[PDB]
Amino acid sequence: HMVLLHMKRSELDQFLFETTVASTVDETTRQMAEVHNLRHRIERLKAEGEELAKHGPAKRPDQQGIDRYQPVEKGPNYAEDPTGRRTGNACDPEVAKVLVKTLEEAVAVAHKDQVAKKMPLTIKALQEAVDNVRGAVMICYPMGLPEWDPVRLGLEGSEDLAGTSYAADELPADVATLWFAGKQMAPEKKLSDYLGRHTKAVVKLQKKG
Amino acid sequence: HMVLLHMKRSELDQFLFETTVASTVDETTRQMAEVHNLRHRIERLKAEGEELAKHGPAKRPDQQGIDRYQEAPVEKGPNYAEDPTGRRTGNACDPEVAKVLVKTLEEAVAVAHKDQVAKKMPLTIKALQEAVDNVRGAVMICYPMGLPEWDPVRLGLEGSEDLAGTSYAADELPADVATLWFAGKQMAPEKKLSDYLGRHEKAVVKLQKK
Amino acid sequence: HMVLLHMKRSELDQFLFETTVASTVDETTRQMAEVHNLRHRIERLKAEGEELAKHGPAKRPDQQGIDRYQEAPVEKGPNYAEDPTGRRTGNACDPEVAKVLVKTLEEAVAVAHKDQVAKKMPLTIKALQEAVDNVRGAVMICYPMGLPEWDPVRLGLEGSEDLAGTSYAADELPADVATLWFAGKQMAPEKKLSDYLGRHEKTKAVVKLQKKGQGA
Amino acid sequence: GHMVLLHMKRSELDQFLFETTVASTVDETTRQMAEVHNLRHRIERLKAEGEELAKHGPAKRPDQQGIDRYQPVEKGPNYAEDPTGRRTGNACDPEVAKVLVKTLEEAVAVAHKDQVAKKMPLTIKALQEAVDNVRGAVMICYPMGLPEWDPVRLGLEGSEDLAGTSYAADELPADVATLWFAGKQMAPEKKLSDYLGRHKTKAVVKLQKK
Repeated sequence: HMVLLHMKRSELDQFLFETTVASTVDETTRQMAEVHNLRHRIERLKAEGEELAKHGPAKRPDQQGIDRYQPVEKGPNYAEDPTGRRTGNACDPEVAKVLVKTLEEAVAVAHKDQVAKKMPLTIKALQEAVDNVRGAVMICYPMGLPEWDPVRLGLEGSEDLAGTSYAADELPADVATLWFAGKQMAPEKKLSDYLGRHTKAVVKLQKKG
Repeated sequence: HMVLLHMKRSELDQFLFETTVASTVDETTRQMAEVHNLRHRIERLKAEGEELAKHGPAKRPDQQGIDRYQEAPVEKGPNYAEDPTGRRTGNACDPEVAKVLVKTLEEAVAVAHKDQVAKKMPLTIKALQEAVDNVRGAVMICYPMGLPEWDPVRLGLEGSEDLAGTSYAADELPADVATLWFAGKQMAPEKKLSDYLGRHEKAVVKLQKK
Repeated sequence: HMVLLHMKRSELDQFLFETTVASTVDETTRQMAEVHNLRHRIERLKAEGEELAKHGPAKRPDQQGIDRYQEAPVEKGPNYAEDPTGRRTGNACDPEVAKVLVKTLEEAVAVAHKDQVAKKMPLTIKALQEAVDNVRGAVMICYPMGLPEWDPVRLGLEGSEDLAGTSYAADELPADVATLWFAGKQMAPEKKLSDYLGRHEKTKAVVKLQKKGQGA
Repeated sequence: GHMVLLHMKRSELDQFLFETTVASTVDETTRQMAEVHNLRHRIERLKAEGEELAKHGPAKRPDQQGIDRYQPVEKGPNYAEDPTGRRTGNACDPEVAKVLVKTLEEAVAVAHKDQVAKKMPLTIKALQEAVDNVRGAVMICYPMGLPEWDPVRLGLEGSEDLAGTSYAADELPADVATLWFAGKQMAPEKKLSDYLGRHKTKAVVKLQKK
């Protein structure tokens, strides 16, 4: 039948996942890595999405700097970014509360607290939460965001996490491995070959590097 | 539109409940009284079930007394453990199957605990009733003969306790006299929740009885 | 000990009910009367619920008439579908949520169905009442404003229908006039079921609900 | 999040409706629909075999088949000689058999092609629920259980061999299932919207094997 897997990397990096106990390690590793990467995308969307809500679109990374120490185009809802990373020309505050709400919902869908609530995560639920944030983003900035905006990159899965503290979080499908009781399950074998056809199992995602 | 109600009587006597803001006050009050009564059934079920797990079935209420000071010789089974309160016979199940009962009681308490409010988890009648059914199932594995009609665990499992004259009667809120209170005033049963909370706004409320 | 009672009025009007043989006839008769009346409420709820599903809320009974020739102006909503009988407004819920209502109505019929006897499944008051509660919930999902006071679906969910003067009055067995018969004789309400059926018999017992003032 | 109604049509007897979000990949839709398809055909096989089990009891071991007359046989209380010689004849009591017979009809009805005309989409969960109900009826009527080779037991467990049978073409393992629309194969990596639009839509499709 089915097995309930508990991917636990840390007390904040963990989720539950349900699948066929007859499925390959290879297929399970890829599905859970896609879930894992979606969770951490959602965490980053919330930090950047809230900055977008306060201060509008990102400046291009080579053009950062705090506005006062520079001619500036000030729109109706202008709010100077103290970090100099966004233009300051935020959306109207009434639609901004909608954007903040879809971000809070998305984080809740993927939060570690879901493990206590015995709720397994799926790729489709995480992708659906990301799609709602995209919809809110299009309401507040119907023009769309620039190509370099971390919010846009997060919604598209196109961020480059190289050189950040977040690179270790990312587990690309081609190097993701799955470990149980401190040993690597071989991708070719079936989950039953390690766990039997008979309750929850703690496992851990890792990357070859 | 949905409303999240926070029934708060005290820091341990509280829960969340979700319903349509268009529902009548009366039907919400009845539904929440049933949720409330199940919570207190489960708390009593936990204290009594743990006594059942350690000491076996209840003595009939008129025949209580500690086994050693009884003129008659107590018929001691394999897992006999003298109840120091003299309320149960002492003839408990095997201690390893007893862990099944103890565990289902702990789960029932968890389903209904005040801790679920912090976890933002609303309670439902079916979830609380289902936890009681699991305790029933554990009881039938630990005592396959069943319990006597007077055993508080059986009565709790059945909804047949008589709490009159006890400290537990103030906990019980029968559907026909339960009331619902908001911002320190009693909501009228005829009205809809919307008449007090808006069509699209959480609301702290309080169950009381007439 | 327990007894399995087989209430059989007809091949469509029949159900199983299980109780302690030490129970009085009177209390068993009332319990079975509530089961019986719920079964027939559910059958009526299904006919009216599907009409509610297709055509929205009931017109007030004094203002019925087919929409096309109403003279009074008809408010056509997104899901307007003229009721060919002129009994409902036509303003149905969205059809994709309508299938939720239709499904709980079919589920209700299945809980109370005659087929439950062949499956050796006894009905209980609480299971049938729960099926009614589910149709209520689907109803409030499809019509969040609620139904008017006169809508037969609403009257069915509330158990407040008036069957006087209708074809359904012979079906209804109010608890205070319900009687219970076994082997062609009326059981006395004061007696225990065991007084007629024994303290232990492996066979079920066929009985029949009737109302005061009938034979067999 | 828009929804699409899919109509899988392989023939006028092999067809069902299926609902999902049009943003879903072809691959996951192909996989979920293959499971619906295989469950549909399991239930049809369970009905033919379950009804033989209802009339004639458990299957003889496949190498030991033969009509009882052409042999000395142990005749039980409800013995009814299987004219095909495939089952022992020692069926349960015929009125308890009605539990099985009615449950099989319900399961067949859940999955029947007629549900397409009734605009009713099938789900994996409803079809597995019907199978579980057949499991329950089976064990009310044969509490001793069925032998390992009984096709009813194999149908309930999903462990049949359809290789070399009329049913082999019916089986669509998820790993080789393809999905076809307007006479062409949809690419698994793509989204359903890429073929059917992102805006409330119905599409006839077809499951096939590589």
